[PDB]
Amino acid sequence: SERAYNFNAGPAALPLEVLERAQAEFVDYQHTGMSIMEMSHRGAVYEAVHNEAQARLLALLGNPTGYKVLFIQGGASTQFAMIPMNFLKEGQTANYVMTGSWASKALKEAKLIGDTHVAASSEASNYMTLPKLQEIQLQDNAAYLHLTSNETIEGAQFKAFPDTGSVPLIGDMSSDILSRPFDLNQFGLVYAGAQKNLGPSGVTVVIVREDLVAESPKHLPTMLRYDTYVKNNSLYNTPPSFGIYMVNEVLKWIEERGGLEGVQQANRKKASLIYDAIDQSGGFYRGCVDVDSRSDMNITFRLASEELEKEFVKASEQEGFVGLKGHRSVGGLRASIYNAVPYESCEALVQFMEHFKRSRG
Amino acid sequence: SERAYNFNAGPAALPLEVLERAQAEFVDYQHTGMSIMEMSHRGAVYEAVHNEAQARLLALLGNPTGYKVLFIQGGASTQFAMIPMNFLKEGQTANYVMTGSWASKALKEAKLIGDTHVAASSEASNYMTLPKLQEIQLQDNAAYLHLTSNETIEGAQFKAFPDTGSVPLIGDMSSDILSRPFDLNQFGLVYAGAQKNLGPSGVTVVIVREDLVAESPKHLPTMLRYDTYVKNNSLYNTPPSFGIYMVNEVLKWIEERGGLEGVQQANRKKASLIYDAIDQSGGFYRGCVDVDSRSDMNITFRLASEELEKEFVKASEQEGFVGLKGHRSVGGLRASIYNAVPYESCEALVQFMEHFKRSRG
Ligand SMILES: *Cc1c(COP(=O)(O)O)cnc(C)c1O
Ligand SMILES: *Cc1c(COP(=O)(O)O)cnc(C)c1O
Repeated sequence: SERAYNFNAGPAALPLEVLERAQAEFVDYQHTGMSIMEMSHRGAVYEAVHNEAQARLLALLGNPTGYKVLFIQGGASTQFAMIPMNFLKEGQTANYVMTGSWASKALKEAKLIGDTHVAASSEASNYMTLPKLQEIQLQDNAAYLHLTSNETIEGAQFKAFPDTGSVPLIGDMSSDILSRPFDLNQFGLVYAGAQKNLGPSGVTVVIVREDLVAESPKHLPTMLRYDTYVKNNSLYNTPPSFGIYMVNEVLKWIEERGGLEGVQQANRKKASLIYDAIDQSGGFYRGCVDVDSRSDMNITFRLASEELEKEFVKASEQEGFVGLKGHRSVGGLRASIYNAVPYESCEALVQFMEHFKRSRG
Repeated sequence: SERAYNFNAGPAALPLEVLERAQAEFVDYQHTGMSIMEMSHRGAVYEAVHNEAQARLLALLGNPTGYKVLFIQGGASTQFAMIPMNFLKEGQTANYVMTGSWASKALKEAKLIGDTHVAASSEASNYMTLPKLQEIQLQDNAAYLHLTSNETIEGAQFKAFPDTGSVPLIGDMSSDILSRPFDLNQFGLVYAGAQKNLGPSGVTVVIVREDLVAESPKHLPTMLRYDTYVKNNSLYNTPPSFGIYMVNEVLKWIEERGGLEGVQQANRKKASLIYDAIDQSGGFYRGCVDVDSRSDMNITFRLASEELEKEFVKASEQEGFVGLKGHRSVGGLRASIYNAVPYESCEALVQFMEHFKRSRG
């Protein structure tokens, strides 16, 4: 019954209220004598949940029109392949903004499908300085422009997105979707593994401009065509029904929290406390990206040595913290502070950080 | 009680004991102060569950060696493409045993990838008579022989599998995996969406002979290569962690029910009760498949007219039954009686069949 101070990066914290709600009806959903997990995906009870989740997500975004919410299995990683498979034609280039680890994974899959183009890159800065929007330049034969809204491993995040005109803009928002208002109409496609900022694992949310996916390439595996999901409302085959049920519950909670403006305000407050702890640390803590590139979802920082960082992690685990060790490719520390991470976890972290600084520095 | 008499064909019943166990630790798993849904897929707690599920599955099968249990998203429908993508090379032919609706789906997908051959077919019997194993004719260039162990829509099920020599045998066991002992060594690969007989929707279990997937075709998207899953223990990206946790719980329950021999005996007793009710009804109820093809997982039967079937299903719903109308492509009725469907549901069904009959025909 004490809750861990959970800073896991993915899967990650869920709202305690959502866990309590789901637990209470886990065996018997609405006196039907079945769990939601045991019901037909083509029955009216599940279909209501499946359709409600889509409607609530669009409503959180201000009810843009012309977009379909799809639920696809396979994680954001499968979208790295499915996007160029569906949109990259011979003679075109899949254009990427290269901001760090997840942009790199995305470009990797596109290179297997066709020609690609790096439209902008922060590699020269070791991904610490995001490209300004002015630096993004598309090749003329661009099929699309793909960016990563929040680079979960490096701790960098775009505050705004480019206008790409008639080229579809595609965003991997896995680690920041529904953390903040954005205008969906800038995008032809946004996607997110649900387990980062929504919390359930096994479902990827893909929100796509219907006009972009009316006819998918006919040589593709059925399950890798977007029109399979559009034409069948993500029910062509059995969906991840418990995951979608849990997404529905999380969307209700976001609405209760004041929608995207409310969670944004709450997350800015959380992030501000922790960045202030780094920025007022006497050099004991240092951030891992430039101030103007800082993420409000994944705060990355370093100590003077790897040995100190190991010590910090170990001590933090003894005090109830989970997940603060940075991803292994980059080291350091990473405090993931997705919507459902409570401010009290962040206050505890800053207190811990003050103690460790005082005793080890 | 209050449990519905759940004959849904997929997603389908879970054991009540599994649902209660999962519910009880849904908010706080083993005093970690997190739900299993909030933990890292690379943390030792989840990794233990992930690895335990594989070990328990293999132990239920008698601990065959040289096989890897993989957890892949996308359902059995994604395996319809992933199998030929990985094993169908130029100059080879993917051979299919064509037994009905799900074999047909599998073959259709393979044709998108490469050359195919129908090695046997029960089309002339409208898939009501399984092909005898001696009817299977491969050509020398066969990449594999794929069969469907249980044809979920038609109600037909193989009791025994062919020896295919050096050609790998692949089985879609979505609707009967772990309902019965079988010798895994006959197979190169077996797969199943978990949602019929292993747990909830959103994980596909793929059990593959390691030597068949040592080197997957390197032109494939990373997520569509089996060696991605083998090399990374199905943790290359975020797995369907709650679904795998639930599969682990179901595997525990199968062992507690006496393992595969125990669930086989239970399911034969369920199936025998319902086949007897059909057979003994003086034609009021009529089994669809020929007797030697009868499935113990999905029992398909007809009344005199579809309107009458509709009446039967509607009458069954006020008695707590769900799921009995047959798939729309074949009509009739279908009692899906996977491992977790209790005998008590089947007894209730047979009593209902008698009461329905009595007022009518
Ligand atoms: C975690 C993550 C991914 C990978 O998601 P999976 O569901 O594990 O495939 C993709 N992009 C970003 C930005 C991520 O944080
Ligand atoms: C349900 C079923 C499938 C399809 O499974 P999905 O997970 O929905 O893709 C495939 N094969 C058989 C035998 C089935 O019963």
